[PDB]
Amino acid sequence: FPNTISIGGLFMRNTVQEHSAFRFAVQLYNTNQNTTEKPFHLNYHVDHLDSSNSFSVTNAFCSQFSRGVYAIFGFYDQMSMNTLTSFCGALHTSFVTPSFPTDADVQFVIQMRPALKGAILSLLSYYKWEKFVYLYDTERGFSVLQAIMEAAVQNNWQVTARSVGNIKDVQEFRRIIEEMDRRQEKRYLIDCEVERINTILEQVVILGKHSRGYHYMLANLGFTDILLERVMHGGANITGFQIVNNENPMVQQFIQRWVRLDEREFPEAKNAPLKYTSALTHDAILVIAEAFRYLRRQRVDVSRDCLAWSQGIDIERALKMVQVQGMTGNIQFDTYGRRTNYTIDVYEMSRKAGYWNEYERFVPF
Amino acid sequence: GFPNTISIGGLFMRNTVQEHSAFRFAVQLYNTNQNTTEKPFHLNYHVDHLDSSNSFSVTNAFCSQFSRGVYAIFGFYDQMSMNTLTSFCGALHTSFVTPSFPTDADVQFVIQMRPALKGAILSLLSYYKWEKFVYLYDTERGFSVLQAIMEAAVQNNWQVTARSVGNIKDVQEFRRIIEEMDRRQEKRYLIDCEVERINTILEQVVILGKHSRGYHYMLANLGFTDILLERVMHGGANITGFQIVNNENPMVQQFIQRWVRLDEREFPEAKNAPLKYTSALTHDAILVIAEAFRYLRRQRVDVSRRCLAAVPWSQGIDIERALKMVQVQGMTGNIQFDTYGRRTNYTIDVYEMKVSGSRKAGYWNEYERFVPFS
Ligand SMILES: *[C@@H]1O[C@H](CO)[C@@H](O)[C@H](O)[C@H]1NC(C)=O
Ligand SMILES: *[C@@H]1O[C@H](CO)[C@@H](O)[C@H](O)[C@H]1NC(C)=O
Ligand SMILES: *[C@@H]1O[C@H](CO)[C@@H](O)[C@H](O)[C@H]1NC(C)=O
Ligand SMILES: *[C@@H]1O[C@H](CO)[C@@H](O)[C@H](O)[C@H]1NC(C)=O
Ligand SMILES: *[C@@H]1O[C@H](CO)[C@@H](O)[C@H](O)[C@H]1NC(C)=O
Repeated sequence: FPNTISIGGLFMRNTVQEHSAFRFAVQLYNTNQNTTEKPFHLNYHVDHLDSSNSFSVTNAFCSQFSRGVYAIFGFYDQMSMNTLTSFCGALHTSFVTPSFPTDADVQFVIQMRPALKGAILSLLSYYKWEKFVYLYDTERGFSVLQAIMEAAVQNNWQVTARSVGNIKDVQEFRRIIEEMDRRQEKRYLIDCEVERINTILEQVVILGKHSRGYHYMLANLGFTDILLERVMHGGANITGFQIVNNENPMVQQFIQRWVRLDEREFPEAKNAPLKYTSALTHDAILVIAEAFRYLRRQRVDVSRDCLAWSQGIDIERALKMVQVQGMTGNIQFDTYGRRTNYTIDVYEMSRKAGYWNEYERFVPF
Repeated sequence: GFPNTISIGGLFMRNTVQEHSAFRFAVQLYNTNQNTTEKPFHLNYHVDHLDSSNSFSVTNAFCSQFSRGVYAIFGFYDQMSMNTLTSFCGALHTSFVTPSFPTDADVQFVIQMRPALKGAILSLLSYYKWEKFVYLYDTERGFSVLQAIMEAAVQNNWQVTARSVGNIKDVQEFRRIIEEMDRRQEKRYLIDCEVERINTILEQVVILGKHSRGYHYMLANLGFTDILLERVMHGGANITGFQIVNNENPMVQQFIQRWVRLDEREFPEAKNAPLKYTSALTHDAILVIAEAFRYLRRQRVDVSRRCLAAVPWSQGIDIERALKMVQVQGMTGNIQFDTYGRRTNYTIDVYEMKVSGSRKAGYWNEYERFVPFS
């Protein structure tokens, strides 16, 4: 079993904090002196990439592949997802990611972020929504949209859906909101990226739709990065979802060290709030370390030019069989690398209103 | 000066045998014209077959064409390869000309030969005054139709029971969905699936029995002529279909007359299967490419030259523009493009089969919307 396990790191635009979290989590692993928790050194090589270009994506993947890595941690968007994950799959290198999960049956991808659709549909039912507005972008795929369409008639949901991910002129958001008001819509499900959600909620406040009698359900696990204070102060209801629990001691002990890091070596640790994707980045290193510790205890042989490895299968299986407690709670996977047996906490405005899991569905406090 | 030979790439996938025959045949038809105004340069190609839509296969095939030096690439993508392939083309300013499913997305360097279907579907749903209906779909052609239905449903009073069926392996699951839909009193189905999948669904309709008379199946796929619907039609179903090839069009007739006489060994699938609309689009792709390059020559445009360093080719933008500005008459009717390489000013013909008989019911275009024949 090698003394050093090397992993790749594939970072994109807008992942600076996660890159700091990645370096910090690797440091936390390596500086443990308990040699049962640290029986090998963890090394990485980072590449930064532009997703919109196959050349940059393929180049970064190939740079890691030729270097010899036992797994790749990284990020994708809609443009790069298939490129990156299909490369990993073809070469049997496991990709561990905090990026949006897929519905698709895919191999060699460990999807750290749990699916949100179940929790959304349970809360729509719990609140007895019938008429509602569905504002969405497609940057996290179509899983939520499809689940709503499958269930709508059977739940009597009358969904006015508006695709908003291509809107550049904020006046277009304003006209949609105005149109929805003339149809007496009070309830909005917003399935967008955090930055987009913030833009939409500012338009809500500008138009005065942030009073009592309106309800915004924000379908994004990035709840703590949403600027919703101004909406809350007007009296409208807000519902949100999180997978990081501030009362979890692992979260508390990470945060206490994290906020004290040097801003020069760890940008965005000290000023910016911790993104849930940075928590998932920490949790990715936990999963990788556990899998490789498992392989070593079982005496599995891990061994080790991209365009011109059956130890890959063993690594993938070891990754998917982990059961660990992380900043994002209980971490386990199914055979497609999807989180299973996870919990989503549900927030109302600023308190925790209940929780959601796959077996109990939504349980209100 | 303008080169005596223009070379294009060809990127072919699994299950594109007929289209590959149509590509070679259309290149032959271009090259064997003796009128030197219609043929001022030789058209050459280099073909790669993509053993998979995984990135390894796709990157190798793209890089092989790029190093060969091609002035444009004709080819195919699926959901797995679309972004990989089109982004490679886009980064190098090489235009990709394709009969594959179009996208909603604003992309550059992609000439999308296949017209969008969503407009015609929504017009026919309105024309028939459907309110309650079943939407059975797969995602192999993207989400454009699904999103358009969802955007319009409340304003049109559509009560749409959507079922995603593209992952079904066991045909009994199709039977269970139908039985579930019967519990909801459903008679009207919009089926937005690949042809093979549509044929499986309609076989289950026939095996069940009692799902023809009183039912209406709107088949949202331009591959109408490959759909096996005879047994459904004989039981009294209504069927609505869509096509972009008119067999009475003289360009189609003169192509077909030669096509069906080609040698089966050099041109597999020309004699033993009807012409797939994607094969017609493949022919039309070569028409578009020839016209664009004839135009570039007349304008004295510099077309000189043609992986993994990104350095776009300077001449690429001019080639793309020439491609997108064409206005030509093809097997798929009038061919024009918008700035994103989407077909514009195209016609979709609408077919109805009912127990009284079978006919062309009308046509659809963006400006006239749905026009019924008498
Ligand atoms: C806001 O929440 C309250 C209970 O907290 C609920 O009764 C009310 O209906 C909600 N508003 C809307 C528009 O649904
Ligand atoms: C789910 O997770 C809990 C830990 O929170 C564990 O005790 C339980 O056994 C797990 N259930 C499974 C694997 O089905
Ligand atoms: C050759 O084709 C051109 C372009 O359509 C046409 O205008 C011309 O009349 C043809 N010439 C002959 C000799 O047939
Ligand atoms: C079948 O077509 C006839 C018109 O020819 C129409 O009246 C009927 O509604 C259609 N059937 C269904 C189930 O829509
Ligand atoms: C649309 O196509 C027809 C031929 O089908 C052509 O006569 C007409 O000029 C075109 N219209 C536009 C707006 O380009």
